[PDB]
Amino acid sequence: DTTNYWQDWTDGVGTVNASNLAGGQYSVSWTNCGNFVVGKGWSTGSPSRVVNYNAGAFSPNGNGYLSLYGWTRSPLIEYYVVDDWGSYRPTGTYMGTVTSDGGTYDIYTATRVNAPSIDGTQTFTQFWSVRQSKRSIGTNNTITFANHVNAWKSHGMNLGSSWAYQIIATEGYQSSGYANVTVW
Repeated sequence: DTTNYWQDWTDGVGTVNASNLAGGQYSVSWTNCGNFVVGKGWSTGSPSRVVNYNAGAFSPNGNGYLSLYGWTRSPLIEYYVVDDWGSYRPTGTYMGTVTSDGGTYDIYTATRVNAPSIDGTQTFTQFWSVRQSKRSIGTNNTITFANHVNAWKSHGMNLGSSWAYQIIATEGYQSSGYANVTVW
């Protein structure tokens, strides 16, 4: 189940240089970005996928995230399993916790109103698992996504029936930084 998909999306604000390197590896350098989502993974997500990564570097100067990230449709859901962040730890409405792969994660919901999405301007829902402390960087890290899917289900956070991409994403917001990550 090695990676099959490369994502290099930016809103075109500031400079985001993303490199599609061999296999599951990518890098990104950014200066004064708006928003971007870069990473590697799978063009069709699975609720049972076991994802592995090693972030050789993850050094946001300000707001960036390193997450398992993807979308469903029917309904439209943007989801995150956040292992590392910079200056800002993302939150929403608290639902409970899930303990997986050595971490305890807070579970949040949020609504995004007429906001940017995979289908342009849409009102959609976010499902979050946010680690309570930053995960180690430069280590081989597993995200057992079924644990998060099943924890989310227990709070009525059911994913949509149509799966879009599923990646280990570096995301920045009004920040600068560097990352270098290998996914498998």
